[PDB]
Amino acid sequence: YGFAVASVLPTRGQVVGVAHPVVVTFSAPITNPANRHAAERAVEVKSTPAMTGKFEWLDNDVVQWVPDRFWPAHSTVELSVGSLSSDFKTGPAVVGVASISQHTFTVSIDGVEEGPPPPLPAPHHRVHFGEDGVMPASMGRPEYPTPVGSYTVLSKERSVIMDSSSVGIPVDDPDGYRLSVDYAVRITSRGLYVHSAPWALPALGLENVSHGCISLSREDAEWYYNAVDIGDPVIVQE
Ligand SMILES: [Ca+2]
Repeated sequence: YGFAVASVLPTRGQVVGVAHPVVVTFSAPITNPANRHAAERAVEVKSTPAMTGKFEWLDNDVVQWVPDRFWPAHSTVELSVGSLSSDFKTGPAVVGVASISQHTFTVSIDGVEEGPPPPLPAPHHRVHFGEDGVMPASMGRPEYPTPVGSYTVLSKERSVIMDSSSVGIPVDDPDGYRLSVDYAVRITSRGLYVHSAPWALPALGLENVSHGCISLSREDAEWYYNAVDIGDPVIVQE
C-alpha cells in the first residue's frame, strides 16, 4: 500500500476553473524517484471527456497531473484516479493573457473579451484601450522579468502583504519593498501574482516596472479577481 491515495483535487462536485490540475495526495511519501513511475501508473488519470496530461511531483507525497488542454467550460468532468471514481464541475473559461511587449492583460470569458465599465474620473486621465477586455498592465522590469509560460490560478486573496524577499531582496535592503496588495491572484508557488498596483498607474500599458508580477489598476484587478476562479489559466507571452 505504498501508493495508497489519501485524497484527490478537485473534490467531488467542486467548481473549478478550466485548467485545474488533478492533484493526488499519497498517504505516505514516495521518496524513491525510481518508484514514481509505478506510482504514476497506479494513479492513472482517466477523464470524460478524454484528456492528455503530464505528471509533476510537488512533494514526495503529492503528484499533480496537468492537462495538456483546457477542460470544457460549464461542464461536469468525470474523473477516475486509480479506480477511485469522482467528478467535478467547471465554471466559465476565464482566460487572462499577459503580453510583455504590448503591456496588456487581455481577459476573455468563454472566448469573449470583456472588462469592467470605464470610470468617468479615474484620475487626471490614464491609458485605456477601448477594445473589450484589453487591460493596460505592467510586467517585470528586465532585471526581474515576468517568465513566459502557461500558468493556472493557484489562489485568490485580499489585502495580502507582499514582501521583497520573494525575489531575493531583504525588506530593509535599499531596493526592497513591503506592500499591502488589495486584490491578489497567485499564479505560481514561488510568488508570482496578478494584482492591483495603484502606485504603478503611470506605467500601465507603457512600461514593465514590476518585479515579475502582472500589475493592474485597482479597478481592472478587482474585476478580474471577481471573475476568475482557482484553476483558470493565465498565459504570459512575449
Ligand atoms: Ca472554485
